[PDB]
Parts: sequence; C-alpha cells; structure tokens
Amino acid sequence: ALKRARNTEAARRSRARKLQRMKQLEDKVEELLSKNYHLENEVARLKKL
Amino acid sequence: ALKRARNTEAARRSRARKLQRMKQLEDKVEELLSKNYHLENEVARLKKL
DNA sequence: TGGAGATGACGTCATCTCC
DNA sequence: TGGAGATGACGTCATCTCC
Repeated sequence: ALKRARNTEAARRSRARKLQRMKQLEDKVEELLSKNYHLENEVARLKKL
Repeated sequence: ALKRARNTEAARRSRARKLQRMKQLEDKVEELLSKNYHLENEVARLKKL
C-alpha cells in the first residue's frame, strides 16, 4: 500500500534523527566535563593567589 | 518458535536499557550545565576580589 | 567449542500534532 | 476540517560477543 510506503520512510528519517541527537548529546557531556575540569582547576588557582 | 520468543524478550530488555541510558545522559547535561554556571560565576567573583 | 544473549536496523501499527 | 507526517513500542532477522 501507499500510506505504508510513506510511513516506512518517515520511520527511517525519524530513526536517523534520534541517532544524531544521541551523538550530539554524548559529545556535549564530553565537552562540559572538560570545561568543568578547567574551571575547577582555575578556581583552585585563583583561590590560592 | 522458542528462540524467537526469547529474542522478543531480549529485545524488550535491551530497549528498556537504551531508554534509561538516554534519560541518565540528559540529566547529566542538565547537572553539568548548572555546575558550570556556578563555577563561571565563582571565577568572576574571585577574579575581582 | 558451540551456543546464549545483546544489539542495530527494519517495517508495521497506534497514536499525536498541526495546519 | 480532515489529512499529512512524526513518533513510541513492537516483533523479527542479522550479526557480535563471550564463555
């Protein structure tokens, strides 16, 4: 059927978006963990001086 | 068939783990964004004083 | 070992959303 | 509006992994 054919592609596009969103999110946690470390270290330094 | 029955449940358990992992990850980004803000603000303060 | 479970992509159905 | 697309869960098959 036709509605099925269209839905099969809509599902394909939807899955693809969910896979990129996950990766995007995983990268962000990596980015924030590093930014966090530099600030935490920075705080210790300024605290001393 | 039997192997199919088992796989149908293995898939159910697997999906469940992927849903919790996503949520866990989403919470972490929220947590780090806030911790980041407090440190960034903290740095500005110590910088001044 | 061979064999069990885990997991990625698939296509489908049910629903929601949005004009 | 009614109708189009988006999306969550499903069950299946193919493969990987791990003893």
